[PDB]
Amino acid sequence: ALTTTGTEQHDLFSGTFWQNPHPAYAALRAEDPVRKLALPDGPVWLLTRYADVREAFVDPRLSKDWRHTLPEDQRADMPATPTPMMILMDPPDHTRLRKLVGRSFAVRRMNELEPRITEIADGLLAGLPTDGPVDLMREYAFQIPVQVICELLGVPAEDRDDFSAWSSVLVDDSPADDKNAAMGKLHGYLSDLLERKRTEPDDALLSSLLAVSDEDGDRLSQEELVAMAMLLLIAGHETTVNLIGNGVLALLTHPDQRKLLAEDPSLISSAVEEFLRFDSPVSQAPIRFTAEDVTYSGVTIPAGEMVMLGLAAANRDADWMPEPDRLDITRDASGGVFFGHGIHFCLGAQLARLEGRVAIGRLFADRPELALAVGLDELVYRESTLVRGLSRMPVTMGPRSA
Ligand code: HEM
Ligand SMILES: C=C1CC[C@H](O)C/C1=C/C=C1\CCC[C@]2(C)[C@@H]([C@H](C)CCCC(C)C)CC[C@@H]12
Repeated sequence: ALTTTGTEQHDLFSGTFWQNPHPAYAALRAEDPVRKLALPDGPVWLLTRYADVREAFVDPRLSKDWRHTLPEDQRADMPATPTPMMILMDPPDHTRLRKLVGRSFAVRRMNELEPRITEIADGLLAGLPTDGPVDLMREYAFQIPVQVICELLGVPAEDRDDFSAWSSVLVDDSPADDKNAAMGKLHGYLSDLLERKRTEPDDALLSSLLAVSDEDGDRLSQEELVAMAMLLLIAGHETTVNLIGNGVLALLTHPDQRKLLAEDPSLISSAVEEFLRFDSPVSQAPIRFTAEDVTYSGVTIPAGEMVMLGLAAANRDADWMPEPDRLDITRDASGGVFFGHGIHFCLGAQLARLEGRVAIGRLFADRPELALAVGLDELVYRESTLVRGLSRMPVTMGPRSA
């Protein structure tokens, strides 16, 4: 034929990356799939190809134990975790903690929460202004997961605002000092709340887990109790919020797919799968450590290195998804790493899908003329190597439905 070559170098975790990371991710899969990142907190490797990410998630040589950084002999002297969360642990501890809490997020248990969710969603849709510009993140995307997780756990939703500040400090790329403060406040708050729970119990998870703790220290230590609370609280809001944000923006930017869902509202399940694929809310999985030398797409990652798996990146891999940049809500897809894979698979996957489906299906039913109240390039993203997430979303809700 006849051709010319275009080069284009994209910012990785600075500048434009926060605005739109996908072109950066797309260059990575094709030319640099296993990439050492000189972050100012030392090297952290990034895997961007689907196959590779998938295999890594079940590769037993890839531990959640930070002591793999330190030489063999120093592993005894040090704690297994910064905080005894199951997401930061390998089996057998992980197994024990996940088994405790498993039943409480069972598929069908979450399914019967759906009417409650739908109520909460409608409650805000009944209460939002018809003409003004509203922030959809803080007034809608935030609320639904926060409120739901709080009612589930037994947290006074009076404190929504309080802990969510500390929560977004831990999730965003904050100074190491800033995060310590937040964890201390979270830990401190949750310790106090659990104490107040010894005096007066409810039906919710914390009450239940508290009893298991007190009655069988080997099943759940006090520290594991608090840390388990920190995790469900945090994974409570800071993930679904961005499924709802990203999922909404996707429809606003793709009038054709918006159209499809308006004519067949039952496409909502299929759509939520596509949103999670198309703009994955958890962009990179939390850090994994090499327990020993590994090799992916022909690149060795030494023993004792940190490793992020590129979730947002991998779900746009052509090798897995035909035409991966097309937003197609009609897809009947399987696999997809947005929720993880293997023994650490998202505990709230079903809950999250329900929140997504209701939050978005209801919003687009109740408000046909919903529109961005700003330019696409005016929207601001949180700087986080863990969530792809909007800070705010100015929109006009427009009139309601007849
Ligand atoms: C759309 C929103 C959500 C996304 C994108 C998401 C993503 C994930 C991913 C990718 C993992 C595995 C991390 C890894 O292997 O490194 C995960 C684990 C987990 N998630 Fe979800 N999640 C979402 C909603 C939730 C909700 C609503 C809960 C409710 C409690 C939740 C609780 C958990 C817990 C406890 C773990 C650790 C599981 C374990 O290690 O056994 N997440 N989340
Ligand atoms: C991990 C390491 C590895 C060890 C580093 O020294 C510090 C570090 C921070 C990460 C954290 C700490 C707090 C809890 C966090 C923020 C997790 C968070 C509570 C989970 C929410 C996302 C998940 C649901 C996918 C994800 C990353 C976790």
